[PDB]
Amino acid sequence: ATQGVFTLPANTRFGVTAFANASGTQTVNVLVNNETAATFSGQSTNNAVIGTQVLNSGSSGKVQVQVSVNGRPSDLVSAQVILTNELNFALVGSEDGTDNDYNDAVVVINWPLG
Amino acid sequence: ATQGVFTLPANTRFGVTAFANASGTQTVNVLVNNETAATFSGQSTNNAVIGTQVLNSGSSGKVQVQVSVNGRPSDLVSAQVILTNELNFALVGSEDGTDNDYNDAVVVINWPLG
Amino acid sequence: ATQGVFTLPANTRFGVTAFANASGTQTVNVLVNNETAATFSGQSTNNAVIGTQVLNSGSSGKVQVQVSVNGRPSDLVSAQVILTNELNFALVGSEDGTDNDYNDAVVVINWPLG
Amino acid sequence: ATQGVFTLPANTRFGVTAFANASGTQTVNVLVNNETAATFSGQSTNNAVIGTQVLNSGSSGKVQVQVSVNGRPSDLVSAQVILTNELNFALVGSEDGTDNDYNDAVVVINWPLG
Ligand SMILES: CO[C@@H]1O[C@@H](C)[C@@H](O)[C@@H](O)[C@@H]1O
Ligand SMILES: CO[C@@H]1O[C@@H](C)[C@@H](O)[C@@H](O)[C@@H]1O
Ligand SMILES: CO[C@@H]1O[C@@H](C)[C@@H](O)[C@@H](O)[C@@H]1O
Ligand SMILES: C[C@@H]1O[C@@H](O)[C@@H](O)[C@H](O)[C@@H]1O
Ligand SMILES: [Ca+2]
Ligand SMILES: [Ca+2]
Ligand SMILES: [Ca+2]
Ligand SMILES: [Ca+2]
Ligand SMILES: [Ca+2]
Ligand SMILES: [Ca+2]
Ligand SMILES: [Ca+2]
Ligand SMILES: [Ca+2]
Repeated sequence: ATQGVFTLPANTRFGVTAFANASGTQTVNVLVNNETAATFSGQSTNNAVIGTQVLNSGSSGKVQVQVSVNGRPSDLVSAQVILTNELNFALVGSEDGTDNDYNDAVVVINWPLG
Repeated sequence: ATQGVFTLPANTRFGVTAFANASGTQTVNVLVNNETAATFSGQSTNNAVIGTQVLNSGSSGKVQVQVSVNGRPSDLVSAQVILTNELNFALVGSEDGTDNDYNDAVVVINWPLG
Repeated sequence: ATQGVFTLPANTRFGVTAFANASGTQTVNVLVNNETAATFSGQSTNNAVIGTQVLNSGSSGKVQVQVSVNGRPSDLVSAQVILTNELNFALVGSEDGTDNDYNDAVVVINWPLG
Repeated sequence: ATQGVFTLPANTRFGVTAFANASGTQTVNVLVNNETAATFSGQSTNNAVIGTQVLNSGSSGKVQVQVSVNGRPSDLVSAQVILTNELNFALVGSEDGTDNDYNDAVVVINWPLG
């Protein structure tokens, strides 16, 4: 099934944070309404925060995470969890290889902020 | 119910990252086997990362997050989610005041790394 | 934090299903817009499905789960998970005693249906 | 990503319950250590319970859920959620058609019991 695609409340600020855990350079692209809004790149096998940014969900609320390693798309997993009916996390894992740890790039989206 | 307490696989490296969304300084303590292993503090109303670190779960695997603001422990909410039976997230939200947004300090624990 | 309260899409059918795992008779009450819409009850230490029902979330979409044992309110834990941005589960555990297994009555809410 | 595969604690009872929301008969197979341990069949567009059972996770703790409709394997989505470090839910959705509602057979696994 489609993964790494979330519908947020419209015109709402959210945080997006990417972590790396692989030998190869991870490229994370965050798209809002089908247009790239942040990009982070880096290599780490120690969960380096390769980028964090505050974005606005815009008119559509559509947020999509894509991950690649030197041009090759990684396979994604994702889900959303809501705590106390108020606190939202959208979670992405990605796999660039064969070991299926799905941690090669890890992306966490959180809202609301402030 | 108890919140902010997670059993990790023993002797496993994990990532812990905290964000702030509140007027007051957040202090985040991360305990491993009931001893403080990391402490983060900072202030942001824009989801700033107030700390990130890699720790080991130790012999017991017992990890606990506690949050203090303005001299008092915040009310916690938490859950653990596992994606594709491989990728683990331990998620914590906290409330230091009256509005119940639960985002005042947000803590993300992830494993495995590497 | 408040637990057992979920905001569902307005005017939308959902399934609610309750399981029992305790020596005492569980009573599960499902409130829609602050009014009892369903009540399930039974006694099992083997996950008996003490009730299942389809309800409509109504104009507000507010849904609350309350559990009691021998006329005493059980402590609740809850969260909502969303799969592939489309499939929703609202999850409730409850504790009636001292062992903190939180499985004494378990309630699963699922939408959409059809 | 592989979906509908869960590692449970070894030799532990768990509940498995399946619901149907589709025009076609859903067949749900539950495998423990790669051997079929339960099979549920049924048809409903109203979230009817097509089966419920308690099974033992065995020496491996490997549990896999498979869903088919008239012999055709359904695409799965899944996750595991743990509340208060105690109560576990393994959640599965499936899609047999083109509408991607992923509720055609919904499977809920829960543990511990008792
Ligand atoms: C070559 O494999 C890549 O790098 C390794 C060090 C591991 O992080 C593995 O998960 C990843 O897919
Ligand atoms: C008396 O304690 C109650 O019954 C027992 C059989 C257990 O299921 C326990 O979790 C429950 O709280
Ligand atoms: C033919 O399509 C199947 O039956 C319909 C009644 C819907 O439940 C749909 O989601 C399902 O895939
Ligand atoms: C700016 C405000 O600061 C504190 O009062 C928080 O509890 C609120 O949620 C908000 O972040
Ligand atoms: Ca990998
Ligand atoms: Ca890796
Ligand atoms: Ca607050
Ligand atoms: Ca706040
Ligand atoms: Ca109990
Ligand atoms: Ca019990
Ligand atoms: Ca369908
Ligand atoms: Ca359907």
